[PDB]
Amino acid sequence: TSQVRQNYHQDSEAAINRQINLELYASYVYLSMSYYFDRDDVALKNFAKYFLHQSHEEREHAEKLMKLQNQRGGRIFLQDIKKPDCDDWESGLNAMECALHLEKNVNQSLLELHKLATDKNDPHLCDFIETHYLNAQVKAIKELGDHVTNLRKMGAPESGLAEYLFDKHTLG
Amino acid sequence: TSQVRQNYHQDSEAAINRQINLELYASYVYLSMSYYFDRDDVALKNFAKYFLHQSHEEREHAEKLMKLQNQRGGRIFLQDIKKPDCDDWESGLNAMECALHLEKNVNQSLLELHKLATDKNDPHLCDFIETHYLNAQVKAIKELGDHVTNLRKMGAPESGLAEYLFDKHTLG
Amino acid sequence: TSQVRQNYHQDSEAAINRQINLELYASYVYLSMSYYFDRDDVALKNFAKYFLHQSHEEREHAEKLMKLQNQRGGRIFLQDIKKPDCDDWESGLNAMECALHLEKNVNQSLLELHKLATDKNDPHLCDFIETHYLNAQVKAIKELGDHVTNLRKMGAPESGLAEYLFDKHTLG
Amino acid sequence: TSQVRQNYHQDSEAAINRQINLELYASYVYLSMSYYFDRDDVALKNFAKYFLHQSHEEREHAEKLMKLQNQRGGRIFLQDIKKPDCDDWESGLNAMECALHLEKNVNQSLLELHKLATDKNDPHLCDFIETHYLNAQVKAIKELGDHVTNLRKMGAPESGLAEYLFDKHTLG
Ligand SMILES: [Mg+2]
Ligand SMILES: [Mg+2]
Ligand SMILES: [Mg+2]
Ligand SMILES: [Mg+2]
Ligand SMILES: [Mg+2]
Ligand SMILES: [Mg+2]
Ligand SMILES: [Mg+2]
Ligand SMILES: [Mg+2]
Ligand SMILES: [Mg+2]
Ligand SMILES: [Mg+2]
Ligand SMILES: [Mg+2]
Ligand SMILES: [Mg+2]
Ligand SMILES: [Mg+2]
Ligand SMILES: [Mg+2]
Ligand SMILES: [Mg+2]
Ligand SMILES: [Mg+2]
Ligand SMILES: [Mg+2]
Ligand SMILES: [Mg+2]
Ligand SMILES: [Mg+2]
Ligand SMILES: [Mg+2]
Ligand SMILES: [Mg+2]
Ligand SMILES: [Mg+2]
Ligand SMILES: [Mg+2]
Ligand SMILES: [Mg+2]
Ligand SMILES: [Mg+2]
Ligand SMILES: [Mg+2]
Ligand SMILES: [Mg+2]
Ligand SMILES: [Mg+2]
Ligand SMILES: [Mg+2]
Repeated sequence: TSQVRQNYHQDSEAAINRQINLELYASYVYLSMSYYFDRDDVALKNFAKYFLHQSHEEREHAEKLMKLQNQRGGRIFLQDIKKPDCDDWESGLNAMECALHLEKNVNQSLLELHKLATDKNDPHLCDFIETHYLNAQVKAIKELGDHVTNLRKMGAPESGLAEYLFDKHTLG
Repeated sequence: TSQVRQNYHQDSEAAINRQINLELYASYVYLSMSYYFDRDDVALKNFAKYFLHQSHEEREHAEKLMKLQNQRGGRIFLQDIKKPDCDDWESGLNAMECALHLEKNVNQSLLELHKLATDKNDPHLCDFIETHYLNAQVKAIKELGDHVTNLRKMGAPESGLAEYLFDKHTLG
Repeated sequence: TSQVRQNYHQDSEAAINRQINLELYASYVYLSMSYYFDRDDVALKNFAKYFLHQSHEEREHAEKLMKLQNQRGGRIFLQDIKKPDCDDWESGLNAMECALHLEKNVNQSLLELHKLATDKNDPHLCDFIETHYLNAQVKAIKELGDHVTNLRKMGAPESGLAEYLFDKHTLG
Repeated sequence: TSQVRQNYHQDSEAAINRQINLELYASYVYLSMSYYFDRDDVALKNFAKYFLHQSHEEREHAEKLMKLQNQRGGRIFLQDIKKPDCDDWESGLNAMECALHLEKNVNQSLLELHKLATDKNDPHLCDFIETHYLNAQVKAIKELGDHVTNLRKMGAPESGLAEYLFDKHTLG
């Protein structure tokens, strides 16, 4: 048993490992989305940049959880990072909707993680989740919601013009 | 025979002269396209600027091949530069599609040139083509492909609005 | 078929997708190694920093291959990123030896990729591999070899002092 | 009763006074450790500096709790600050191990304090503990764990060389 470990339940340790995998998975989804918009037959460079940045952010979220695992004296256990559900993301709007769904899924995982930390009376872990993750998710979800709304109102995905102009004005 | 010449096949020499002509021809095509968009009844100033820059770049590509010819001890032999196939380029989209076709043609000529250089075991010439031309063509072809895609998705050439907005957002 | 595609064999396309997966896998291995040295019972902070940087570099290598795939008009197809072979990397020396083995494996994959590109007479792809990958691998392999040598000569892995001092002088 | 007091249980008030004493006690332990390494027959100047800084930090932690007591309308009640358990700390490693034990003890007191604040439904006090103390303890405990690990691996306390080099490379 680790010399630093204190008030850190084995269940929380495992949950943090699961969250690490989910963060890496989200990174992979955004990476895939990014390069979809880099295709010569899609060619929306700011969608590509937007999702690539989101991908790098998710890798940062994973790293911070790996740091936390070690901080508390838990042991990191990695699993395969699953390929994203889709190869062809269809359109700017569809990618945004998939991103919204991903972020809400990640948020639900974090809320379950927080419930466990609360159940195990781990206020350090509760504070960690709240501080670094919960509002970050709420902000990300609000942003994607805003984006989906604008694309829909502008006439996407039918209007190729709409996705083009959104790429320039919102993501540019 | 030139005091500098070494491992430079007469076939490669002739192929380099042919490539020089093709580069000058591409310069001429882009020059013609440029001023088409400068017409008062077309009036897309950023299309005009975009193609003029492309025209100057092609002249640079020709000059570098003339430099190479002399570097290797070959002798430059120039031919007439043919006028472009078209006087009226129709629309922004059509010009972009013609540019894409030109660049793919130039690329095929360069790949044939590379095949010959390989056949004649001329690694200096192979490296020259690879370094200065091959990725330049791949980048140019990708860019034009991206442009054609956006114009099509935006509704060109029917939508005069589409070509106008593309002129401002992508080429501006 | 892609409007930009030219001289790009389907076999090369698939090989590039396989290489993308391998680059992401290498990123994952280095990420795992990094946090191993961040454990309170290992606690070599410069080993951790060194491998984390290597991990980020591998993600850059993957992204550039995804860019290339689109540049040539191929289509990206992602697969699961396998977890690294090891959870516990044992020691600084052992991690370095595993890194050396990984880089030599990645190098062999790149040489096979180059052989295919040569077989299919794709000089753009040959140049791409040579320019961005081949010397990078040779440099990485030489560096890891140097590191393994120093750690061995210093008395690792038995000498805890040796790994400590190497962490400070070579990786610091 | 204080004009500012609101939702502040008498039990929490007393617990905060106990925590103030513990913070001052920790300050005293680190002060004693510091000057042990300043002895002419120990003479590790960076161990001395490291612990002196830790001592000043603990005094800051005590002051912030005294501030909090007044903020909430509680009344500060001070008790004797007990001398540290040891006069002679034996070695760099032993001092680090004693520091680790102290910080884990202080952490347990803070977790008990948080449990009480939770029991009394005092979210301001919960947030105060989480914000200013809980992660600070986790970080301190991780650091000391790392230090103990390195000293052990380097051969301390038998190796006088090990403590000397650690003093220079880690604490310098
Ligand atoms: Mg998992
Ligand atoms: Mg984000
Ligand atoms: Mg995340
Ligand atoms: Mg599957
Ligand atoms: Mg999806
Ligand atoms: Mg709370
Ligand atoms: Mg909080
Ligand atoms: Mg916050
Ligand atoms: Mg504007
Ligand atoms: Mg000719
Ligand atoms: Mg050009
Ligand atoms: Mg040219
Ligand atoms: Mg004629
Ligand atoms: Mg034409
Ligand atoms: Mg190059
Ligand atoms: Mg507009
Ligand atoms: Mg694969
Ligand atoms: Mg590297
Ligand atoms: Mg690599
Ligand atoms: Mg497996
Ligand atoms: Mg391995
Ligand atoms: Mg090079
Ligand atoms: Mg007391
Ligand atoms: Mg401290
Ligand atoms: Mg304290
Ligand atoms: Mg006493
Ligand atoms: Mg003690
Ligand atoms: Mg905090
Ligand atoms: Mg030194």
